[PDB]
Amino acid sequence: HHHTDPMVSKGEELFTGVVPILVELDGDVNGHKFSVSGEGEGDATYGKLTLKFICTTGKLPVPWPTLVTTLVLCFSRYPDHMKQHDFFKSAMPEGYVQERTIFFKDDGNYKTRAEVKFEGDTLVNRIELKGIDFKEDGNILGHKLEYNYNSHNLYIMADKQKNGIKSNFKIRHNIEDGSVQLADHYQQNTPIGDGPVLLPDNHYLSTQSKLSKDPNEKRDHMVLLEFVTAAGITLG
Repeated sequence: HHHTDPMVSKGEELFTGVVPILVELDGDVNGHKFSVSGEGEGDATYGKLTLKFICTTGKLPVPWPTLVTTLVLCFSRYPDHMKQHDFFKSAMPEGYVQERTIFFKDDGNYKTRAEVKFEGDTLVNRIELKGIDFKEDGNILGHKLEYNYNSHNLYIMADKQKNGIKSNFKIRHNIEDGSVQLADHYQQNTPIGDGPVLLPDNHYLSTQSKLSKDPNEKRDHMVLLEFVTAAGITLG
């Protein structure tokens, strides 16, 4: 948190120690309305997130794995030599908008808009999700995805004209028959505040996600362990 750049110091300062997280999603997929509420904690020092999500409207009409990317990259571990490149922390506490279109190959798309900001000491992720053009027989509304996730690298590019970042990446979801469902993500992030942000050189976030269940939980839910580390700029 002792850094030579006071702009870095201000961001690092806010993410020193364990930060409580609240997640709120309102969704509509092919006219199925649903809400998700999430709580847990982030430790940017280790790039570690632990979250439990509950569907507060009853049964989730889509498989949990499809919402992992939607349901907080400000908890990524940036190596010391890369902290000038951390757009996500530099946007805080006023926060950032995260907008995505997710194309499910041979199926529907998700459109998502999220505000990620601090309410007091709490980091909040407030999401609107719209899904259209899904098949009723398909892998998503048909619940044919396995309850698991895989290692994945995001490439991060600056958008100088938007004072933000953009990324374009593929998620592979395991289908129960051994096949895969591809999900093409398009992502843009823009600051909420008017102050300056750090615009990064091209680099990547390495992600690792583990899904589990709370054996005592009767509500429809997901437990999520994520590790996210930045890489791809060398020190020497």
